[PDB]
Amino acid sequence: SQSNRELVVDFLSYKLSQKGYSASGMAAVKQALREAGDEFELRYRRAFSDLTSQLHITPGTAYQSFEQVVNELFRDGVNWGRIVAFFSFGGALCVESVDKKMQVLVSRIAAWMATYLNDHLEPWIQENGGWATFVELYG
Ligand SMILES: O=C(Nc1nc2ccccc2s1)c1cccc2c1CN(c1ccc(-c3cnn(Cc4ccncc4)c3)c(C(=O)O)n1)CC2
Repeated sequence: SQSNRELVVDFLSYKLSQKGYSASGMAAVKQALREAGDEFELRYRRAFSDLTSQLHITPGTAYQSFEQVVNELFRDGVNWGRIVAFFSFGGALCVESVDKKMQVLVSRIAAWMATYLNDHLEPWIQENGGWATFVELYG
């Protein structure tokens, strides 16, 4: 969806700027997701397997290789915290890509995240009250 594409670009731009990199609507959802991603990274991430160690992105990486790694994140179903983890993971892949002088990968990871949201997460998001419900719970 257009709104999910906008949330992805917003979150990735926020994370790249936060990590010392140049980063060239639904304001309440964007702010709640930016803050939840920060809280996820500070307080919950280290408990889980580091998914960046399973996906080494290069200009030869296919969407379906990213899809398989992200499927591990949702192995036991979807919840708001695992969706935040997903955005945080995309953020980390972007920062790594810019670090290794592979700027082309930032827009590819953004497209991959939008595809993954469309294919696997949007039905759950709608069923669970939409991004407006995410804001009531975590905003
Ligand atoms: O995420 C993973 N690895 C990553 N590596 C990197 C590397 C770089 C950057 C980012 C990442 S993420 C991972 C890997 C393998 C398996 C699994 C996970 C994540 N899991 C999670 C993730 C969050 C919650 C949860 C649920 N609620 N919360 C709290 C809340 C809610 C809203 N916002 C923030 C925190 C938190 C739960 C859970 O308990 O169900 N499980 C599910 C199983």
